[PDB]
Parts: sequence; C-alpha cells; structure tokens
Amino acid sequence: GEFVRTKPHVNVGTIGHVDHGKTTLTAALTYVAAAENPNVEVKDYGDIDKAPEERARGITINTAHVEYETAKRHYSHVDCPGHADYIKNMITGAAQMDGAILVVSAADGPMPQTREHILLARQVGVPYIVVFMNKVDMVDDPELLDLVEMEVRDLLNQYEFPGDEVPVIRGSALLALEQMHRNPKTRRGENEWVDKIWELLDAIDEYIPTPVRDVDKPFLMPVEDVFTITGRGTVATGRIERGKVKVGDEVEIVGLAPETRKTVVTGVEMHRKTLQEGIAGDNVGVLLRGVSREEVERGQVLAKPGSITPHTKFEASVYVLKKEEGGRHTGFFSGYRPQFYFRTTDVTGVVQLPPGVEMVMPGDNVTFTVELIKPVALEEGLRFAIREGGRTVGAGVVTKILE
Ligand SMILES: Nc1nc2c(ncn2[C@@H]2O[C@H](COP(=O)(O)OP(=O)(O)NP(=O)(O)O)[C@@H](O)[C@H]2O)c(=O)[nH]1
Ligand SMILES: [Cl-]
Ligand SMILES: [Mg+2]
Ligand SMILES: [N+]
Repeated sequence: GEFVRTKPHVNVGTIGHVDHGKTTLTAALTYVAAAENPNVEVKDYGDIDKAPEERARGITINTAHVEYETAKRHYSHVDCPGHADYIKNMITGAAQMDGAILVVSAADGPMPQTREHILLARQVGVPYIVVFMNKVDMVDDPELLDLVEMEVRDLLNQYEFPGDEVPVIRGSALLALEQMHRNPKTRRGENEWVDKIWELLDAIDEYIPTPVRDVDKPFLMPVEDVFTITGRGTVATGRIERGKVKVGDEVEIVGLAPETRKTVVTGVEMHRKTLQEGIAGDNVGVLLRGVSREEVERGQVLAKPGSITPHTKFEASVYVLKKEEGGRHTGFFSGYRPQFYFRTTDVTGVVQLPPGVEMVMPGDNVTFTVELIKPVALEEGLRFAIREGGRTVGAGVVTKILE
C-alpha cells in the first residue's frame, strides 16, 4: 500500500554478543507493539532469520529490517548478527541507527562482541544506547543481575557512552514472545514479560531522541544493500542521510567504481509501502532504472548528481586498540593494509606513516595517511573503524582529505 506519515520516524536496532537474544527480542517487539497498533505486522523468529544460510548455520548473518510503532513514534529496526565472523554486516546495520538496543544475556554477562559492538556502534555514529538485559528467566540470583548491569554500565563508560545513565531493562525476549503467540491480543498490564517489553518500548520512546535531520541539503543515501526484484528491477536500500528523493529524480551512484554513474529513481518504498517522497531519516528501498545488481553495491552512496566527489587519500587521527580491548598484540608499519569501515562502506586501504614514525603500537594515539584502493564518499570529521584478519584493530576519524 501507501506509506502515511503520522508520527516522527526513528531508526533503532539490536546489537550484542552472539546468541544473547537480539532476534528473539526483535520478534517480541513486533508482536507486543502489534497488540496496541494494528498497523504493526508481526514478525516471527523465522521471518527474521529467514535466509537458507542462517537456517544452516543457526545464527543471524544478514541484517534484517522490521517495522513497528508506539503511540509516539514510527520505528524501523535493524537486527544485527552477533557472531564474530559477521561484524561487517553488523557495522552496516549500526550505520543506520539513531539509537541501538544493546542486548546482554543475564546468564553470561558482557562478552567480547558486547564490547566490540559498543566500540563499533560509536564509530559509525550511533548516538544513544538502551540496554536490554535478556534471559533473566534463567537467572534466579539477584546479585548476578546487579553485577551484570554494573559490568555493562562500566563497559559503556569505556567508549564514552553515558553508562551510568542508560536505561537497563531486565526481561525475557522469549517468554514475552511466547505469551504473544498464545495471546496475540495481550495488552500492556496483563502479563509480566510482555510488560518488560513495554518498559523497553517506553525507554526507546523517551531516551532515544528523534535526530535533527536536514531535508534541504543535497540528497545523500549510503547504500546498505542491493537486490533484484523480479518484475521491478534493481533496488538499493539504505537510510537517507539528508535531503529528499522522489520518483523521477536523477541520482548519482558514487564510490567503489572507477567512475560515477547516473540513473533515474523509478520507485521509493519504506517497508514495502510506496513513499510519495523519501526524506532524511527514512529507511527506504530505491528502485534504480537501467542498472543491475552487479552495477550497484553496498558501500556506494546515492547522491544528488554533482554534490559529492569520492576520495582515495586522507589524513586521520587513529587510536589503535590494546590487546585487552580485542585489538592486536603487535603493532604495524607503513604498508599495513587493513580494512576501513565508513558508514556502510568497507574498503581496503594502505597505511603510510610519517617519516620518523616507523611503527605504531597498540594503545597509541597516532596520526597517519591512508590510501584507499577504491574511491569512497568521505568527509572531514567522519569516524571510521579499522579491522584486519577478522579483528577490530583501530578506531579513527578523518582529519583532512588529501585527494
Ligand atoms: N531462556 C531464554 N532463552 C532465550 C531468551 N531469548 C532468547 N533465548 C534463546 O537464546 C538463543 C539465541 O536467541 P537469538 O534471538 O537467536 O539470539 P541472537 O542474539 O539473535 N543471535 P545472533 O547473535 O546469531 O544473531 C535461542 O536458543 C533462544 O531461544 C530469553 O529471554 N530466555
Ligand atoms: Cl522500491
Ligand atoms: Mg540474531
Ligand atoms: N536475519
């Protein structure tokens, strides 16, 4: 059908260590919110972890986007994988969030991807975090619960989140989800577990602010994914960063290719509902005429033509992680070629250290230049993560664009 705007729109999502309950919580949110609002369509566990490879491996691999709303706001929710091998997908998901829900298992406490997701969330600009302490149905001991909360708050403090202030909601994603399956009409106040999900919804409503967005600046949408719709054509998905897009607009596909390509937008949808106009903050699919899925990819940006010049060379201020933060034990030299993550973009780059700086060590704050092997939409003040060999090794911010 058609998308009707009645409420402010905010993008949230789920992050946290593997198996702590992100997807189960995402499902419970749709069911719980749907009882109050009939515009919410429910999403089961298997509707979210739907890919054959997810069924095969028993984990989330792809980000999934689901929709729900409260009385206050409309939400698009990006559910990210927790497995260490799918961090790149999680980063692309977090790059779309105005706030993240950090899921931590009460039975396990914070674990290495609890830390890594918090760190990475910051580096793609997630401005606020709410915590859901999950699986409390498995933990009798009140003292362990208090310890887990304390550990999570302190961990958040380590990455410059206000850990002492974030809401920490204690519940069971699974028992809420079970109650909603048995009674899909279960309303607030009727059930203990469902009410914890309402506590989460209230915290999301009130603690994660609606961002200040600019719809007057040139259209810019980082591409998070691309697929072929049988019948329609190639669709590029993403959160619109600024400006607006309408069907009929010419856009440029910028980055990751030798040259920029122009095409015409032939459709705009949010959660499979047609948008008259996509605006900053919307989580959309943009149908692109005359390009295949081999001609658009994650990490490119769609932009008002001529508004963005992609770049390959920049100076950066970089913090290199210590080993206890999951970084490398050893340093690196000029010529080090790790991966750089900017918003939804993942690209290999060459580190070139100043003359006289021959080695950078874990724990170092340092400045150097990077040469990307492919051009990428970049700008001064843009935060990024550095990863190599399947581990996060650094966090940086672009200081100067050289080329
Ligand atoms: N006891 C209990 N088990 C739960 C709860 N929530 C989830 N689980 C169980 O925990 C396991 C993982 O749940 P899942 O939602 O897939 O976690 P995830 O964080 O999405 N995993 P991934 O990191 O791969 O995406 C499942 O076996 C699920 O049934 C809960 O509140 N209580
Ligand atoms: Cl579309
Ligand atoms: Mg999952
Ligand atoms: N998924």
